[PDB]
Amino acid sequence: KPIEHYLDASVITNGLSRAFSTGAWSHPFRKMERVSGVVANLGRANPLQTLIDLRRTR
RNA sequence: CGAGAGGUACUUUUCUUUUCUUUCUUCUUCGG
Repeated sequence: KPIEHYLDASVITNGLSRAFSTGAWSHPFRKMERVSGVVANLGRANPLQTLIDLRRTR
């Protein structure tokens, strides 16, 4: 059996896409209870909103 | 059809005369 059969390559991509879509990021001092409010959508009404959206600290 | 996000939305809402004192150092009252 080759080495490219047991290593699932999609289990990282399907986890990262779900974490980027749902916003539920991993807790720094836990395993379950994923926090919400890490990623956000950009506003495209004026270039000032997307400038202050890249300049936030929560 | 349910969840997650951001947004509109409580604005002053109770301060009282605004004329308040600095021209000061001024007889204690009764009877022996």
